[PDB]
Amino acid sequence: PPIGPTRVLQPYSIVNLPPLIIGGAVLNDIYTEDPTKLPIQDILSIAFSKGLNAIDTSPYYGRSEELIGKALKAITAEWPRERYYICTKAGRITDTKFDYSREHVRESVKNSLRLLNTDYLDLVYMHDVEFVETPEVYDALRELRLMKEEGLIKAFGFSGYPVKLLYEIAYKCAHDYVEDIGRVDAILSYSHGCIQNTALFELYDDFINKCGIKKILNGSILSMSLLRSGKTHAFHPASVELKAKVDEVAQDLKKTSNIELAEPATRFAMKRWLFQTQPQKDPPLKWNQRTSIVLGVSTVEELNSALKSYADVKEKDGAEDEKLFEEIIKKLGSHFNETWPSGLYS
Amino acid sequence: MNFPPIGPTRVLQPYSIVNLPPLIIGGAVLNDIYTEDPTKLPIQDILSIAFSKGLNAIDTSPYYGRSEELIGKALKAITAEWPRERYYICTKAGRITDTKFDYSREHVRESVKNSLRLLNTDYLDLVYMHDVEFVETPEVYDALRELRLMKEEGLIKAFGFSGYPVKLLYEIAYKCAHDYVEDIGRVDAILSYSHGCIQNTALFELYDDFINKCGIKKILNGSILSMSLLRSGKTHAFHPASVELKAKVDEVAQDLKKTSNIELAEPATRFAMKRWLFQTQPQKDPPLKWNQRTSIVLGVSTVEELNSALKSYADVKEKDGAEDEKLFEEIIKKLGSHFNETWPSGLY
Amino acid sequence: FPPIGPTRVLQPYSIVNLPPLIIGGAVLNDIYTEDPTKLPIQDILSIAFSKGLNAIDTSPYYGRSEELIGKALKAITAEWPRERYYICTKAGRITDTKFDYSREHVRESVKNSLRLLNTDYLDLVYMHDVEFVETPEVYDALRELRLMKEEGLIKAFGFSGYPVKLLYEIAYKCAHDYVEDIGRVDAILSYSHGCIQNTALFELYDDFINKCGIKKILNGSILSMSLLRSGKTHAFHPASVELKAKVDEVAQDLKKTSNIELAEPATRFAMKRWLFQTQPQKDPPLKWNQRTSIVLGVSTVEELNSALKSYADVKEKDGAEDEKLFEEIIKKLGSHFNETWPSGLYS
Amino acid sequence: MNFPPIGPTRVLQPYSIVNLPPLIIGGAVLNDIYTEDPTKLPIQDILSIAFSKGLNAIDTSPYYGRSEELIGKALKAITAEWPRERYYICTKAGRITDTKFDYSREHVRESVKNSLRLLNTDYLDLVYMHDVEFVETPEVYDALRELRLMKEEGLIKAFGFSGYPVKLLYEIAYKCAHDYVEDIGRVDAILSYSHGCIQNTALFELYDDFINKCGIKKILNGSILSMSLLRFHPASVELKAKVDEVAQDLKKTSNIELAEPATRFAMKRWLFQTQPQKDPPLKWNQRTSIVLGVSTVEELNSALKSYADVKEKDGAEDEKLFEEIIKKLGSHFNETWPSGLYS
Repeated sequence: PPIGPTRVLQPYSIVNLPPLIIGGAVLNDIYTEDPTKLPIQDILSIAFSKGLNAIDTSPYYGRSEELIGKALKAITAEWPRERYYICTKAGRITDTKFDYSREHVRESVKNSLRLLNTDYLDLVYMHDVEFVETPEVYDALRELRLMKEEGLIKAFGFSGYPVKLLYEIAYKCAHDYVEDIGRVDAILSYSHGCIQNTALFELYDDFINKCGIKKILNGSILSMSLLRSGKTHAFHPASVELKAKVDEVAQDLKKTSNIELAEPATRFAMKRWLFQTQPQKDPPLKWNQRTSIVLGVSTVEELNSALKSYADVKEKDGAEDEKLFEEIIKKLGSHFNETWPSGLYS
Repeated sequence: MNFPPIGPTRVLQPYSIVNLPPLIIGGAVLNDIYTEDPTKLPIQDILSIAFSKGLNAIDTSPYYGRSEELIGKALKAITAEWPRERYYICTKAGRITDTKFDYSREHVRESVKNSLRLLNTDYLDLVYMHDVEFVETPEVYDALRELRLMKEEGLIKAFGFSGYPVKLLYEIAYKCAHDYVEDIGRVDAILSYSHGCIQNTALFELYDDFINKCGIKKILNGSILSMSLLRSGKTHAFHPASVELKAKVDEVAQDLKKTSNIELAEPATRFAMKRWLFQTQPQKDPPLKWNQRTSIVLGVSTVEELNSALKSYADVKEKDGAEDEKLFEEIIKKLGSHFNETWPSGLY
Repeated sequence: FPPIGPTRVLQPYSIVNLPPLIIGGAVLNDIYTEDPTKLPIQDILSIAFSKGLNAIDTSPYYGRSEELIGKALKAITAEWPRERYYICTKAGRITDTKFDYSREHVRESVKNSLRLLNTDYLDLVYMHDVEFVETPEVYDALRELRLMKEEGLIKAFGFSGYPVKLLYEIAYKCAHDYVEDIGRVDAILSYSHGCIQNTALFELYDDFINKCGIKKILNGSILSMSLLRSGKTHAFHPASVELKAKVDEVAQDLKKTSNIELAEPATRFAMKRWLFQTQPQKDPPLKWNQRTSIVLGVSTVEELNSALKSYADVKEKDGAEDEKLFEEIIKKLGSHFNETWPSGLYS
Repeated sequence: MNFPPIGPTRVLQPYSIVNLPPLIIGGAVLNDIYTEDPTKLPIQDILSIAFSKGLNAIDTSPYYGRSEELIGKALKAITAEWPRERYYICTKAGRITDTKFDYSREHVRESVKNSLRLLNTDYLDLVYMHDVEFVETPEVYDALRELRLMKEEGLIKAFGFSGYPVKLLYEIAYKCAHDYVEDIGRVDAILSYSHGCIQNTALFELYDDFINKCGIKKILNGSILSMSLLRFHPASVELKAKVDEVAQDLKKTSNIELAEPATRFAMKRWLFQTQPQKDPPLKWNQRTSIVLGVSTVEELNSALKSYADVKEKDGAEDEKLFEEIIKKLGSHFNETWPSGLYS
């Protein structure tokens, strides 16, 4: 079942990014090296046809931009540029390297425009803002704001892990820096909108109303594959005890119930974020268009599975779901809402 | 020279409608009410100084008589000194007279292209749907959809609407930001009037919900003297206020003109200026800091009134004002049951 | 998951080295080449081959299957030369109701198969669904396959179909009354009789091998044409309404009660009882009985991997909990366990 | 003087070693034992008539002394009337003397090459590993892997092994079909001897298991008179003495020659009764053959006459004589002797 329109709604608004956005990080070189995978142009074209007509990439994702850029040019006939959204980032070059100077932001965004084979991007985030001093974050945002007025980008924002730093940066943009920056169009938060950490859900009204944000994106709804049986996570930043409590709950759900943690943890992030951030009545729930979730889709399996949990959450009673949700959050008990360190911010 | 500029004498880059100056020249002084021979209103003089003093914004509407026509000429007459990129132009659409309202998307786009013609420019900074309480709300949303279009093409930089009942303004603004987020979205600005003065403060209390809940970028407060009702002067022209409130106000006018030799228009102006442009955000101590999300559209008809306005503004931003609060309260007590009294308007 | 077995054709040659899992080629048809989620045929064949599934089963009855697989095989000649894998196909069924077991047509059909599959020899040819023709015609068609085997056009011959007792009659007759002219068939393909809903094949295994002298037996439709599945996924299945209902009642029971998909324990039950428990075993790792194989479709890597996973589990995990579960499914099935449906002309 | 052929006088198509005829000419007679001067034996005359009566098969071994060469000379002599295609040739490998065996993979290949040379042909229908009980069982399986390849190569059409202890033969064949199904597979035929005869019937009670459990296609029964004891024998002295006592009274109390019931019993019980039977005429089970020892053309016609009596003549009075002979045979019935390394 298609989640939404397969075209960019007019009049244009970055609020119209679809409820599910392709996590374009997955389309890297390990992808083009796996004999099992479809050509990127095919996974992109199927996803688009189901209402996932938007991708999130970054220069930090290696050959993603070029690959996605490569694949985009081939589907021009069925999928011209005006049919989809393109989201990209600047500022994180490597796992350790950061340059937020204004010249680079223009360049990196310029480099992205050539690879993605477009003369405009829908959304550019400054990537992972907790890794730099905060005055450098504002000046970078001043650059993106000028790019937006130039018509090179339609919207600008930033991302990062610690959700209160995000609030402080967004707040100041809309207040103390309202001349130079103004409200940012969108923020991307991750691993704070999931069954083990809901701190994004509690801050949603403060982001929309007090920071004037137009659109909030929730990433890592499985917390970098932590909310998943079988230790799908290798070098997760979470503490050992968090990683072991999640492990515990996952096997205890595969053993007594044959339940894979990822499906109730997916439906929970889907339901609380995309629908319940606004008053609901009874199924069928109404999507809150100020929200989207970014998730990888590297197979048609992964895609129809996301499509099914979205449809399940949107259209089914889910009283049983709520009872399952309480138990998981209960079982995690102590480590619910536990965070880890990221960057220079405590 | 005289007074120093209250702000920049240019449109800040990057462009943002919130950079509309704290005070805006209001074009309704040129109407068929408020004078005859408005061709003899010194608009090209007020315009020349006000721009130099950082009031580089004008606000008008085709409803205000020959206003648009006469601003456009005065604007042309000053081009080499004040090129169009140096100031902001706000106009409106949808009201022809006082009983004939046309909110069709066809009339709106014709109205705007005609505004463009009379004001010698290819683009307008901000356009409102005019006095939304007279039209059925479904029409109001349909008219904002066309302004939303005009903004996306680049014919206008910003869009919004105006009207007397503030609670109806909130309902519409809210609907644009939630139910009609796809095809309308948050409006950039609203113009409220006779709700931000010494006789009616209801607008100040709604400030945070307008900005926060409805996502408005900029709120504009007009008729801070309530279409000259708050003038000590005397009785007033086509004013819908009841006899009582008229009779109460001008009683406080002819009171204030016996007891401390003071004209009601002075403290009323200072009152609106302070409560709206500054105290809508936290304020330590003077110098007070302007909340750039606010503006006042001023009824100025002679250069003397313009400089007087620059006066009351500097005094509110720098003075102590503890003595001003005293007189504010006495005015409001003398209003009493007539404080916050409204009159009907439109269909709402 | 790494390969089920060798990725070559063992020497000396023997039809009993057909791998434990064999690609069912029916689904490699039009509705495949058109599907955008589907890989190209040449790849899914290459991927399955490299995991030890280096055998394809197909049939002129399967539409364009033979042509499409035949092209796909030409494409991967460099990494997968003809000698690296097995080709099995069939003959004698042309449409869903038109059969032709005539010796002349049997030879036409096989020579067509070789053309379509870009090879000069086929590993195995069956006569398709023997129950639809008068038995005498079966043996005359088998004589022709025995001749094509003699002539080296095929490495092995046999027949396929649904009533397992008729399959036994036929194979026994070839090894006895017609020993001079036919002799033991190499192989038979049985289907819907080697699954959790019908084990009749499992019980006749030793008679087929010992009394009839068959060297290799194939079990297909281990989910009974997607009947052993929660999805009510069967197309136009011939099973009675009572059995269909009883199967789906169980399918929804296992979903509600234990969040179990019937097809997983059903697939594990088929693979363990057939590929392993047809010969003595000890504790895991279980030893595959090379006289057996299963024909399963694998049109996606997900299906391939799922298949590979169920094989690895049955082969190396304890399966004590499996056995308790298998018994629950079987008693839940009740009187519908081992129920058949009519097919062809046979009693 | 004639009697019809006992069966086809060509090689049936499709080819199958199950079509080895019910009686096969045993070339062990051309041995250095069993007659002095092998050149005397009228092998050309014996073969000429045998092929015409449908005994279109001969069995030999390098171990049989000059058997192969003289059989090879004789067959080249009749290649006009009998070309290679109309008859079957079987032979053996691995046994060189009464004590020397070479089951080495490379010798097995040399012996077959020599066999093909002597017998003047490019292929052989069947090759046996000879008398397996004398070599360590691992060596047997390796030699059969060689024969399995020579079969794939087309040098031979079928392969098996031979020997005395029948339960060892079951042991090897069962393993070839199960443990070693990948590089050997089921063997085509085995040849047993001295266990399918009036003094020993062990072969008859294993027939079903050889065919059904080992998947063997064809089983041959040799020395139905058990190396002419019933007419350097490894038989115990007591065993031969007891057979004489049974032969003496037979040659006196009824004036019957023990070899003639012993021969008909071996034919009936093996070529016919190994499948269900009823009223004559009897139906030869094609999974069986007997390898005869015939040294004159008379002997050949006598055996062919025995075949027809068992196949037709009632034989109620055959059964009575059979079961009296096993009665008279006493405790020695089913007795065996030692052979090689087995047990």
